[PDB]
Amino acid sequence: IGDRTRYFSMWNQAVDSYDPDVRIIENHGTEDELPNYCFPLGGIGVTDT
Amino acid sequence: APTHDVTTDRSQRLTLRFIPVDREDTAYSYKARFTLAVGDNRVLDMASTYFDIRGVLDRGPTFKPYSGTAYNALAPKGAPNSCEWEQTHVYAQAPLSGETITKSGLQIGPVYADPSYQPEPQIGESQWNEADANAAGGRVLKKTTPMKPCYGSYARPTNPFGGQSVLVLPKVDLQFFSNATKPKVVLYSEDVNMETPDTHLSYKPGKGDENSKAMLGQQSMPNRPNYIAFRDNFIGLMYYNSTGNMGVLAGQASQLNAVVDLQDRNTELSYQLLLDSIGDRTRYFSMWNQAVDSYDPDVRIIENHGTEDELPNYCFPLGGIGVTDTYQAIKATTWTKDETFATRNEIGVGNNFAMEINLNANLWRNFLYSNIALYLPDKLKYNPTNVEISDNPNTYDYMNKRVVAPGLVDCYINLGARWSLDYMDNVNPFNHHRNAGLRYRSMLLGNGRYVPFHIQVPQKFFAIKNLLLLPGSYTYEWNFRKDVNMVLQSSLGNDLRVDGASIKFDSICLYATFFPMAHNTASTLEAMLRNDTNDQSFNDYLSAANMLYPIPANATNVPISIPSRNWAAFRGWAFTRLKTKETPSLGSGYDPYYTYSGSIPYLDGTFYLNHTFKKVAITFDSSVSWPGNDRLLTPNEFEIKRSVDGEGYNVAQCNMTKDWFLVQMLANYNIGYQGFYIPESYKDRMYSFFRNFQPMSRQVVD
Amino acid sequence: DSITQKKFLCDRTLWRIPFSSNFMSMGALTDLGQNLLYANSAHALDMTFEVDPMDEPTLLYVLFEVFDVVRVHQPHRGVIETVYLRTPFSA
Amino acid sequence: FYLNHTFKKVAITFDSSVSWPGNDRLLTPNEFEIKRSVDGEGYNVAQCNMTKDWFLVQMLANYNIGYQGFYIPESYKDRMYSFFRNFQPMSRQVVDDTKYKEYQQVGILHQHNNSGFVGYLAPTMREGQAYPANVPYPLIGKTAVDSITQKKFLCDRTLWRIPFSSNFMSMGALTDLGQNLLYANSAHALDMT
Amino acid sequence: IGDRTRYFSMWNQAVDSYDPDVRIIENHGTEDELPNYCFPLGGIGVTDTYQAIKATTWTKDETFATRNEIGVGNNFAMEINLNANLW
Amino acid sequence: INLGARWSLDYMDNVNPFNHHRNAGLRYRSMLLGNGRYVPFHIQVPQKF
Amino acid sequence: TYFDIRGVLDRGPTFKPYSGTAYNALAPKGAPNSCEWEQ
Repeated sequence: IGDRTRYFSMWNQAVDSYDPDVRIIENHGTEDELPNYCFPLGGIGVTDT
Repeated sequence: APTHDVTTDRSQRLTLRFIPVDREDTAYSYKARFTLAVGDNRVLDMASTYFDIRGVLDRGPTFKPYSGTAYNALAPKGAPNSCEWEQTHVYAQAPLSGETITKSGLQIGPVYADPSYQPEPQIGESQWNEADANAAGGRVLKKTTPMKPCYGSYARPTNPFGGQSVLVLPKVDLQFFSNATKPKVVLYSEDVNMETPDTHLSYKPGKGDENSKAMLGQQSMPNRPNYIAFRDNFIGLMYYNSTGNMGVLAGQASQLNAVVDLQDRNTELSYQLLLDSIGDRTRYFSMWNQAVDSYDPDVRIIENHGTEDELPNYCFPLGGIGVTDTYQAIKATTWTKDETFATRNEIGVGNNFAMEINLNANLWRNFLYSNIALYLPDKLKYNPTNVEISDNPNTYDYMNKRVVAPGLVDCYINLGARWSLDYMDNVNPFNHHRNAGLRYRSMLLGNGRYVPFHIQVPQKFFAIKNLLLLPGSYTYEWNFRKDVNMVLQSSLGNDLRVDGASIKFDSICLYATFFPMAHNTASTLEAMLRNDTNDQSFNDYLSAANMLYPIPANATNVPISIPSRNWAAFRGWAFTRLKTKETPSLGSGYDPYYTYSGSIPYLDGTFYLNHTFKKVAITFDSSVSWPGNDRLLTPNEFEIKRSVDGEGYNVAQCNMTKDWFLVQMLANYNIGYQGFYIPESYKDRMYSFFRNFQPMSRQVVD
Repeated sequence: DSITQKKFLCDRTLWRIPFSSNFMSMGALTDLGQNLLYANSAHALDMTFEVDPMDEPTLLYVLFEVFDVVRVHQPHRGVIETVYLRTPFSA
Repeated sequence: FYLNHTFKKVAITFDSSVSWPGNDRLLTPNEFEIKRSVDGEGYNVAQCNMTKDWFLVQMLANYNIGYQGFYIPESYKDRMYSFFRNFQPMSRQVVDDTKYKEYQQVGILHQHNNSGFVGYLAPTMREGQAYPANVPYPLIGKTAVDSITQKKFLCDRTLWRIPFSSNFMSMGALTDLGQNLLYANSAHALDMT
Repeated sequence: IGDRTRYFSMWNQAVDSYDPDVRIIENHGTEDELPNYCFPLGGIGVTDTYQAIKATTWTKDETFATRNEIGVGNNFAMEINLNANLW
Repeated sequence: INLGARWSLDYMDNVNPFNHHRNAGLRYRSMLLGNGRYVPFHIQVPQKF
Repeated sequence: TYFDIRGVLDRGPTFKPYSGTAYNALAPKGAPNSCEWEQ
């Protein structure tokens, strides 16, 4: 008689559910085409006089 | 529930299975013939029949159901594996700390390392603060094994312990090193069956694949994803609207074929639109491979609101400090060394050692490159250096190796605007790895190139798809395609005939389910239905004569002439534009010049060139302008969009005209003469005007 | 100094021009489709489309909306007779 | 509920002899076969190991869909604990370890991928050295290994249903078979397997 | 009389709203169970020069270069908590 | 902050939540004009009385 | 019916339709450019 996706605190009405992407893994990999780096706070690092 | 005249109490199967009476597999088509028997006191709703097919499919080597690599994905893209080369030089790592080293190798614990699998590359020291090892060990690749970047590197194991050495059998030779010239390091060198199945080089020092010091800097890059699967609603599998390959439905007694088709009709598109009119096409149903082609809206139209990088992000030393120095404790004006403390104490002064990275800017940039940059028109790309690349641009190798500059679609692109790149408006948005329908349909088959399949295919022809067939025997025959570019779909759209895809149909049956209707009731229904007065009748949903007119490159004016004819009952016109490369020639059983496998708008409804129309003029008897009567603001023709030269007559904050907006709202929802408002969502379906109308604006330097 | 550009996108739909005196849907068999002017005599039709140029061959896909019907008759066991009618633009 | 995929079949008998529903209704008349092993792909549907019989029965029992085509039921009738909403067919390929000659069975202890960059057998500090990965076997590309296909389905939070209706359809709370004199004027024993 | 979640440019019809996760914070933490690291572009970092030697009495191996870069122990690494930072 | 709780900061309850960069309507309406400060505009305004 | 209006708008210098910067966003926030100075 209703939509159980909506919650109502009065009756502690909040249906048990699970993340569908956890129950059934869909592994399409990662979009890691580009390299990612971290750099020296000064922007250069090793320098000489 | 009613207790009489509904169901039969006699023995009767609910589902019947028919074996082909005749099969005829040819060069590019499969022909199956069945004798569809409808017994006495029974009725059959053709909607409950379908062709059950089993066969084998090889998606080919260009099939890649994922982004990234499955091998050492975490390795820096330019980092090499421990290797050697002639100039014999070495560049390696010895992560396993040992007790001592003798001619017998590294002393693991008097047990030495078994050279076939020990030391194991994935085992090193357990803490960040380890004491320099007096003796270490590790593996290394012989100069006879081609150098490849760790990232993407793979070598099948040759022994149950993970060893990858090439069998002869395991040939592992020990090499000792030092700075008493006692050995301090030992490397178990070996050759391995080196592979890089899902990656290609993004940078190669020079020509020729000879191992060298320079080759240590090669950079690897993951290959482009390429989902390959059957089409939405099994489009293409069955011949429709093709005279030389017409289907057959005839009474074994009437002989006449009840199926009469025309190359002029479009049964696949008709089904696509029928389906969306009676249901919610966002839901998937594996049985019919029902998973509509779609695209990520944030990819089609870029909304660049920047990144929330207000806070700096850093990575730190595993010890938390980094550079430290030794100090001695002292006690008090005169200070003396404190003997209660060690003499050498590590203490770091100032803040710790740190590197900095902008996580959100990187994440955003990676999104732009992978989803838009790589999909830019080929004219914006260039050939790689020191890397072979195919001659065929319809090839995966070509599309995978052509390099694109990230700067073309960098994170500062049209900042603050909701705008689709002009270069992308005319690019089929459904041939993309983020097309959910195609991805689902691809994963429905599996994650491998070799797939034995079993599918159920529906009958889409309007004349018989909902027909209630009465008792009698009929010949039911239909033709199926074998052309991979038609039966299969790839997100990249490469030529699957050239790129090794193939399919074979092993068996095909026909299933039919009969409501177990009470026999006295079935008999009565039959008698009534055999009356011409109670003849059944249907209409094709799309209900239209389909015509394709060529538009040569760079042409702008397209006139069409329809010879004098009768127009009684004419309902109207509907239209779009298609790419010739994405429109097979159905005027034959096989199109030799068809070298594309992406979505086929003509058949599936993935239209995307509607913005390229400027205007349309309609005339009857070369004089009478329709609709005329001074109805429109520009009475002699339908103006779809006007250039900045005529902003006045435009609407909704875009270049579309008031006339056109009005006509489309009326035509689709009867909205217009009493105000403009968003139509009820039940009437504003997936292929409707409003739902898809996307006005945009942006500013550029004058 | 800047310049403004406006455009729109409208994927997966078909441009429509109904043969209705007021462009509204008031029935499958349109009012103009019933006009004696288009019944008692034939006419020629000319259409001219102006489109943005594309540096590659393309196709203008025009859908002439009509009635594509069939009436099925099953007078005796094992017999199916069909009458097809498509108008205008009859087979 | 989350164990509905673990059922293979169900046989129903009245008075230790009369098989229900019998009458040669199902493709495998003597029992309700929920799923069949690769040995009987023929009678399976929707690209998974579920049988045509079972799919038909559940569609009829839940939505009266089946005798005039298969299609997605109206969402108002396909609720949270309904069959279709929860039906999840799946497939995957794995190396054929009896047809692929080069096959080697390597346990987790000796598997290495991202060695030198990840912890060993645990979520701890990285260790080891960079090296060609030895897993997983590639199922794509030119060197794709021989593979075997596995099909299955998941169907959580629902209940398998077998309505006591002559045609499995819902034609009223008080079913037609529930009103049959055969089940009214005399008692019967029931056996289920 | 309508669904105000849909936009219509003609009347600038796009209701003012806010991210519910901003108005009411739901802090369930971060899934940072695994450590995240960044590594040297070469994959090793600090290495030292070594000479090859051949066998109780070891002599320098002339078939190998005199200076060979080999790193002992695990590679050089920095650590970062990606999910805590993102949050 | 308030780990494990679903709670709005007390300091924020009386702060207009719609004056924010994550207000979708305002962001859309802003991008409808463009991404620049200088904008020639053309609009249609309805009668509400 | 409706009023069709055309005009010009200057959102001003405080208008910023985005988060972050459009310039060298990837540079450490404290890293300088190659520069020189007197001392």
